[PDB]
Amino acid sequence: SGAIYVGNYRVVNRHLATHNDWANLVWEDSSRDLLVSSTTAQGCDTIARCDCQTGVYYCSSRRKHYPVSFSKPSLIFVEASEYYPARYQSHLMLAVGHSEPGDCGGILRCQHGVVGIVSTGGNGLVGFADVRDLLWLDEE
Ligand SMILES: CSc1cscc1CC(=O)N1CC(C(N)=O)C1
Ligand SMILES: [Zn+2]
Repeated sequence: SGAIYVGNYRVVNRHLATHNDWANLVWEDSSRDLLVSSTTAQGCDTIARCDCQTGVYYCSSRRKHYPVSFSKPSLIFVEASEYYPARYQSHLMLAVGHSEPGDCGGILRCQHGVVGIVSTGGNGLVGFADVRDLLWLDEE
């Protein structure tokens, strides 16, 4: 589990969105595994606006933050989990790192701010849904 809190937005994995998220929906995209809902309180996270390929992510199944090198956001075919079939997920970045299903939620960050959240993985992989192209998260 986990979310990004920027401005009056809450960014979560679409497959972990709650009823309150769907009832206060701003935007969702199943191909990216992302959903954004509105919040009453302002958040403290800042979104990175950069092309970093190195950063650090949080792994809840190890209670640890790991430094990683990650690929550029791309269209990557994903093994069908409990929420999606085998499929192509867009705007996904891969890195070598431990992950288990509950880890969806964990932030990947660089020196500029939040880069994305954990979304897919396995066998020492972990995939992050990028958010750096969602410029509207910084306004309104
Ligand atoms: C970090 S996800 C992961 C680590 S080991 C196996 C998995 C894969 C998994 O169970 N999925 C991916 C997620 C989705 N986006 O639907 C649900
Ligand atoms: Zn950066």
